[PDB]
Amino acid sequence: HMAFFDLPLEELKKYRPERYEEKDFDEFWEETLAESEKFPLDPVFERMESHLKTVEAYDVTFSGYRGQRIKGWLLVPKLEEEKLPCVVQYIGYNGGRGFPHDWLFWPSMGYICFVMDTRGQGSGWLKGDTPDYPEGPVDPQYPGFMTRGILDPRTYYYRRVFTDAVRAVEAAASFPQVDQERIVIAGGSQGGGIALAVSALSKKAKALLCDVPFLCHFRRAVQLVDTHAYAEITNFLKTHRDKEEIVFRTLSYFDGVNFAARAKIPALFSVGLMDNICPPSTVFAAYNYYAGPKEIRIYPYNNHEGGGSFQAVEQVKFLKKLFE
Amino acid sequence: HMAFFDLPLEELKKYRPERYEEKDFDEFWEETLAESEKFPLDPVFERMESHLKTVEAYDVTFSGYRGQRIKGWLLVPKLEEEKLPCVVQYIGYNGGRGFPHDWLFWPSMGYICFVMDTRGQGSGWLKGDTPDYPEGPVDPQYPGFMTRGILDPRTYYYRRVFTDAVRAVEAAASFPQVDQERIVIAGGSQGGGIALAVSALSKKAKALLCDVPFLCHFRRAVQLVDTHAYAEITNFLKTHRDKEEIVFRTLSYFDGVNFAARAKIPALFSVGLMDNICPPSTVFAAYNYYAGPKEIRIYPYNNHEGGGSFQAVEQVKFLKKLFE
Amino acid sequence: HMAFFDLPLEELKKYRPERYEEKDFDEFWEETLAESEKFPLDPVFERMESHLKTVEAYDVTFSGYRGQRIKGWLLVPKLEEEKLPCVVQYIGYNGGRGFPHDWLFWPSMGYICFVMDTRGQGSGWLKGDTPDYPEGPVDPQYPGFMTRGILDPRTYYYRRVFTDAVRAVEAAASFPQVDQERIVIAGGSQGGGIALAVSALSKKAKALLCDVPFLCHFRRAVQLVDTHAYAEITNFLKTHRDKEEIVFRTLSYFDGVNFAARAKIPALFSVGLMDNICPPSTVFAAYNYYAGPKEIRIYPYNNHEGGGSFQAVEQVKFLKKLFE
Amino acid sequence: HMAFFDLPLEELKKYRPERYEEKDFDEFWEETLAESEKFPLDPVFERMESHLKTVEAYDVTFSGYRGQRIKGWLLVPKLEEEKLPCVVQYIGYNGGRGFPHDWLFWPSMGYICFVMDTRGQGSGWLKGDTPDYPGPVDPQYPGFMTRGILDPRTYYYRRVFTDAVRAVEAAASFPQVDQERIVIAGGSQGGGIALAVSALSKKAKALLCDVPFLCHFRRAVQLVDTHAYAEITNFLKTHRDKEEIVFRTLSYFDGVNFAARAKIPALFSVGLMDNICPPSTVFAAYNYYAGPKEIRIYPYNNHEGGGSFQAVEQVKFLKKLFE
Amino acid sequence: HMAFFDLPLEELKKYRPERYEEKDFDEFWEETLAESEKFPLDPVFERMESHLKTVEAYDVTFSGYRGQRIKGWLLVPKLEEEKLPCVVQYIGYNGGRGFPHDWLFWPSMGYICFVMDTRGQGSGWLKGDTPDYPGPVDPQYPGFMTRGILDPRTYYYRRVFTDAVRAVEAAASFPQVDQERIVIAGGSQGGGIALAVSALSKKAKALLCDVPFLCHFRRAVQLVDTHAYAEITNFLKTHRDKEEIVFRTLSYFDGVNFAARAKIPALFSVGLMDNICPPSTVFAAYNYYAGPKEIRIYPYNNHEGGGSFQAVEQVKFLKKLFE
Amino acid sequence: HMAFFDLPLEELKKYRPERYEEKDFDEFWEETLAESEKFPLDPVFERMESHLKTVEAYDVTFSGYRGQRIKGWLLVPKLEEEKLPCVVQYIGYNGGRGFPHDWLFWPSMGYICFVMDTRGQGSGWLKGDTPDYPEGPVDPQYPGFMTRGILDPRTYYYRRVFTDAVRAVEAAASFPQVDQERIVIAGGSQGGGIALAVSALSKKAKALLCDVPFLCHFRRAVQLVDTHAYAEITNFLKTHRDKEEIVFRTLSYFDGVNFAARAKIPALFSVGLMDNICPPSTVFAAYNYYAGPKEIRIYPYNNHEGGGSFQAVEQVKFLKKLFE
Repeated sequence: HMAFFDLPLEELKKYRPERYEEKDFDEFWEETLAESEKFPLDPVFERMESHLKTVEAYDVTFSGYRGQRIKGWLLVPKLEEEKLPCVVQYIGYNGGRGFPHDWLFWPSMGYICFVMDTRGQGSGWLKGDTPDYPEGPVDPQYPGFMTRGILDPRTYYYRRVFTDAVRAVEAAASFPQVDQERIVIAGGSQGGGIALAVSALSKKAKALLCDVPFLCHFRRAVQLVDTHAYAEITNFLKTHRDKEEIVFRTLSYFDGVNFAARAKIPALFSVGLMDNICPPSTVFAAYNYYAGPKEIRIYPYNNHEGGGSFQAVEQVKFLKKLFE
Repeated sequence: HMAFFDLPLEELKKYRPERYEEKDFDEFWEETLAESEKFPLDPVFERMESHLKTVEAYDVTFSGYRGQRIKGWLLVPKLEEEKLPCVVQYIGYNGGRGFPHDWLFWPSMGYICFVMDTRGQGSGWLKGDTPDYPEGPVDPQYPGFMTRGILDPRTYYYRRVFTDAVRAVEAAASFPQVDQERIVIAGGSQGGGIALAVSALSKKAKALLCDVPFLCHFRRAVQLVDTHAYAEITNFLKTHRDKEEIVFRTLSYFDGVNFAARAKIPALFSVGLMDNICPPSTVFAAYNYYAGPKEIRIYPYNNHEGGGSFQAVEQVKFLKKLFE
Repeated sequence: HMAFFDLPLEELKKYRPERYEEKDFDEFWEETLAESEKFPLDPVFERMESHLKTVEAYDVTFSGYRGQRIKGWLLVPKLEEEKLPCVVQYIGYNGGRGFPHDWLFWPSMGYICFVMDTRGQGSGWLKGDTPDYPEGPVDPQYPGFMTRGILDPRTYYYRRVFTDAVRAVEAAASFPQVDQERIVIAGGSQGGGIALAVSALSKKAKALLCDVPFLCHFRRAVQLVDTHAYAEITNFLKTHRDKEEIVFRTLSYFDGVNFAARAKIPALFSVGLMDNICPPSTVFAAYNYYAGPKEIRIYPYNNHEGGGSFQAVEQVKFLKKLFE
Repeated sequence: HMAFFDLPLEELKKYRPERYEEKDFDEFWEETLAESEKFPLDPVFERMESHLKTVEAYDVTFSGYRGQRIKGWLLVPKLEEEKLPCVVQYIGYNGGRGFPHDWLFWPSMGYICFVMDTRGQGSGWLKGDTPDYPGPVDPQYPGFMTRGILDPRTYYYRRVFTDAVRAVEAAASFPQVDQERIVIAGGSQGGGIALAVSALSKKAKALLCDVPFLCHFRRAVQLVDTHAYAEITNFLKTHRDKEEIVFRTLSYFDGVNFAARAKIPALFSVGLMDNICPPSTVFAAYNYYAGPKEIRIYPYNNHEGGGSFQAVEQVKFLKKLFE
Repeated sequence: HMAFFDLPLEELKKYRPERYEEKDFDEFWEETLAESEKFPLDPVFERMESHLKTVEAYDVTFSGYRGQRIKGWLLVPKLEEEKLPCVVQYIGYNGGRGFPHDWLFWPSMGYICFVMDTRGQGSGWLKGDTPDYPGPVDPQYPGFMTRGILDPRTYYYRRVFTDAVRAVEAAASFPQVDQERIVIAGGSQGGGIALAVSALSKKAKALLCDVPFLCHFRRAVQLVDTHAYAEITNFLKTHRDKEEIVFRTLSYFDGVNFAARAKIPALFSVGLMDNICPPSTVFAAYNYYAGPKEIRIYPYNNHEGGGSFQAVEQVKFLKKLFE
Repeated sequence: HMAFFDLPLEELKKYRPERYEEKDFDEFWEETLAESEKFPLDPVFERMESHLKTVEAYDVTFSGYRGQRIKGWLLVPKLEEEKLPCVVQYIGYNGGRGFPHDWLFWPSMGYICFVMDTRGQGSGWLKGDTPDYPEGPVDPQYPGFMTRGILDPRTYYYRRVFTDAVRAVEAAASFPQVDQERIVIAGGSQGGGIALAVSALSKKAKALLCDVPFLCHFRRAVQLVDTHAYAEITNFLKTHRDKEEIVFRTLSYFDGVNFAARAKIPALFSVGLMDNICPPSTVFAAYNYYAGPKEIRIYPYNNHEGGGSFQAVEQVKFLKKLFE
């Protein structure tokens, strides 16, 4: 009966709520990253036979969380350029790296594209080839990835994904043709959440493209969203009624809002005001706290599609100006 | 509640219902095509500023039904070969030509891609720029395009679309770099039904790619599909109960099954056995009557997405073999 | 899920959001009507062979927008009196004039009933016989009537409907048995939106019955209504992201709230507090701006059905009191 | 999700499933009717102060099942002819007699109209004014379909059908009604009631039976998981020991069994996409209907059936009949 | 579409809306209870052939509203003790007493359990064996919420609540039952009934009231558009002239008005995402409740509430209470 | 929407479809169980202070798949008898062992009840305490447990669950009050499928109670079930369109139909004819191949609840007659 709505826009634009994060947030990520950096990155780019004619495609492997071997694609447009800018692409929920030809946009716009495959997913809308590896026993969980290892940040699924994602930018920077002054991190929804994390943790990203981000402002999310991936957390709490405080404590280490406050690189965001998967309150919480130079494209009538192909042109224009 | 099912695969493969067409079907089409040929084609290819680097994008204009000026895109991949193969791409229901960057797949595979905008639509999932023109009065209709002018094949919406589509192949052929002998016609859903009509009506098409085709086997479509575009016809009939014979007479001139019976060019079909928008029994009816060399890729667990990216690979492989 | 709610009643009674119209609102309508008044009304009544026994039914034809010939029914109850009061009845979305026996209420209560057919609709719940005529090209649109010609008030569908509707009152006035001092204009939903326009624009209407009106407070309507006809507008904007400003500019010329502010005749309104098709805030916006003498029947537990048969009795008592 | 469908039309036309009734079917209805006939009909027609002008409206009270007083409307078109034909009108599920102006069709077409109000319902889409009277009111699923279902003697439709038979007798007592030109009419529940009356009353000259409910219960519960028929299923989901008894009871009220007994001319209608009153259930009754018959088939309509188009067909059917 | 939400917890904790009851609320309940006290209780505990081994099961019958015979179960755990505490269990909407094995929790915790069957229901999720007995059964919407709603004297929950008060007396009459530790319990409709009993019974020692239904009817119909509260709204949708009567009738059965008068210790529970019994309705009742009281709040649960976590909470609550 | 239906009862009673299994089905299970038997069972029963007064409750730990430590409850009713019969209870999808008081039925009927916790689940409707331990990498999967490790039977999740279940009987049997001639294995839905496997694989089970069983006749299940856990398989196949043969090859090793053919102990089955989660054709396929002495209770009008409390009485009666 009731159509979805959130704070009106004048309120979203001022929405800077009290952040929740433990005092050891930076230390958790420092130690996480240091432990994973002990295993050699060992990036492998295997040229592959392909029907593509305008783009050269590579099969990628590199070491992410605790040396575990993560797949990707590297798509190189055939241009007369000794160096090229690069977009590192992160993938939406239940997706995976698919085929090289699923990622033609950035190469077609003259960018090398590094597509990071997502550990353990790749079965919902686009196939994937990378397994997850638990940090110990695989605890009781609700179906999906949002509650996997949620009783402890050290065991949580996104600790491993975010580490992979940081390592992904280092791997892309190792490709000789990549212009290390123009490496972009990009993503929509889950991709956007991952990218926000990478924007805070990476030593190599120079700009962020963050669309309709997921993994932002969890306590407000579960209040508004009864479908889709945020509802996995609620469903877990319905059964583990004694685990509320622990669950939100775990999630605080992974929250896009806490990452946005640490991020320094320039960013383009987008938000759909009728998006009931990633509510605009959650998106604006992150955007407003984002500490680098930033703009946001606001799509008042769109749901989780956001700006779609209009936003893609905005991203191209944004980056051309940033890097000219 | 009950999962969508159609006839079993064993039966689908032999499904060949009794066709129905009026005596003047070919004359209706000859006459329509001859009248539109009286206006100069006047194909215009104006290079526009996409931001594409691997492709050059032309804003296309050409004369379709009764000299009405139709929009499109022509995407040329950056390769030297003086005569390149070409895919003429027709668009799904409620879509339009969008941006040039929405159609990068065929260009990236080495093919010039001619994307035809769909008159009067372009407002549902991808934007469009081409108006429709009625013959005269815009008769009472149900919301949508399926019942626009349905009381007479002469006034019927798809008369105009299908004529535009045939003319589109002539426009693609006029581009200097297009190889006249390697022009493919392609589409999914509405695009599939248009391509199927064109496969019978054009003398310039060399091969057909027809995915999960719409506009096929109307009588059975409406018995199975209570949502999406086929339901428009049913809803018109629920009110205009006196018009059953007239409505189905009109639709017989635009039925993919009837065009398939006349089509002689090599084709690759795809079908999803759980497709409840374009039921496998309507697709198989068209496919089993298709008079040219033919194969069909069957996706037994997919809905209207059909083969998705797997099917695109199958199309590339199919055309490479055919052109050797 | 969340059950439908809008502003509470104490807030609804006081709701007068800031109006938006262009500086040429009045001139647009003066020139519209003056252009159509150049064509003779030519009201034509023809007695129908009917099975009806308590009513004389006539087929109606009259000149509406730019002389286009609009169908109607005139139902005269077989009574003593020399002159009778008259109800001009406008029809809901996807309806049409149907059969004479579809409109028995008002004749049975002793009122001549003029039923205006709705151009180009008549295919959803009750048949119609009147075509629409576009100005020129039929622009890209979303399925339905809400976005037909929406990029320009001069081309917008409701320009033609509202003009038809003003001309309908003249047509009714030309039946000699009609008491011109007691011409009422009535409708529900789309009918109520049409009637609201006519209450501002007609010189012959003596009273308004406006039930659960549609075409009111468009900005708020699209926030609250994601099903049904208001969401046609939203779906159009989701795709045509560059046209927001233009779309709402056009709709301002047709919004009941703006007409209500100009209307002087006595009116009875009705509203359902749980109506999620025509939200009570949109109805109250128009009611509260209505500048003639006015009452409103409020139905707290009804959805879009409103007061139904109870409300029909209320209208009978209201008009009787008004005219005594 | 799979879209609703039933048997194809070529099979629906040939669908004559094996009937099931108890051996005391006719005895049950004879005793029921005789028992209720022992109380006086005592029809009361009270002219109302109405806003209507083309129609004289009467508040009706008459004795139905076991002397119980049942409301109604009598609507009389203001015409010359001294004796007028009459349509007895029965109402859809969760409806009631509503207002006089809700029933203008038949008077407008020159027929006196008797609207029988429906005991205990009158709260879903149109209001009613007549209560039910049960005995103990056994455990039931919400609604009217399982009210007293463990015994035909206590079953809710025993009382409705008896009211409906008596309604025809009440209509025939009105002076301006031509007692030899009375018709029985109904849609959905109304159609199921009228089909009972077609078998049980000797007074009606014809049956108008649209998208009839209360037909072929066994089949109806296989196909209908929402709406009134599902009440029966839900009752059986819980009372897993009462299957035989529930269906035994329903056989006394099944339109298929009444159809087999009915001799008067009939115009039926069916929607081939009706998921409320499925076409297999309607055709089962239509195919056993023993009198002269025809069915208007609406292949794309759901439960609305032929709507106004069917109303026209009814006017022409009765016009030819009463010439 | 959108996720369910009510007032945030901070506001819920001080939500005390202005109560509405008629001047004669207490008088209405005294007459009701006195009229029913003129019939003998006549509790019958017939020992059953049961497969149970840790529990002795009785088939119960007692006199509820106006001497009408209400069914029940009594479950006695086999323990070395002569006087045992008791839980009088009331049942959720469309349920009934089912089998004795459906109610093993309280006996397994050492309590005698008196399960009261719910008149005229027992057909939706668990079978029942007890009929309702109304007079005329007025037009109503399908279900129990609008049965006899035009007069508190005829309203269905007059008879259920009287039954429920009388059930406590029947439990107390069982010789093993320790009369100083009689607890009244239920969830949803059960909790609504138990809350009435907490005001009307002189025999109850403690209240267990989970996710209570029958609370704050005005706001309930504003938030709840499916399930039992929506029966009222649908009745009102059609009976547009009866809004005032309907809500006047309802004020006599509203747990908010009972809570205001209840004195015995209570444990409530609430689901903050409960769209069937919204937390605003539950807290209105909790906040007005005049006895010593605690509430378990489950922020992420819907109508299931605390489920098995809550059962634990209850056992501890009563252990600490009776020690 | 079509109400759920399957084959009529006359057909269900004779439904014995052609079985599919690999030639190494027995060898796979023998090797699986032999490897897990190398680890000490080490069944731990800890008296666990509950408020239960008619029942003694024990916290249970035992070695399941590859020595992994599985939780459970042991509920012993306080009776005088020195030996008691035992029901080993397995749990439905997304459940876990919960609290001891969630399982009072069988103890109340004088049976010791051994409730096995379900590895990695315990988060949907009843909480669990036991983690899963993967066979190395956790492959790309669809959310849930149905496709966890589905590309190889050695890695498939239900390999570990079934092994655990077999060992559970060994654990229950080890308890001194348990009469080893009266060890029953029982479950509904997922529990019923687990029990079915255990009836073929346990050498200590004396009787099977098998209600509305899941994990049966996977091919047919996915043709009929589009929501709930069977649809996890379908969604995985929608994306992994090259894995169809491998997926079903893997599932044949865990299919209740194949275990049923090998099970010798007396069984009581139950089935709901309108069960759209575990369709009656899938259940009858298992029952019709079941090789021990067997009966089935058929509930024509029930959905997934089956016989509910009615069936629980049938079970008690069945076991009483069985054990003399």
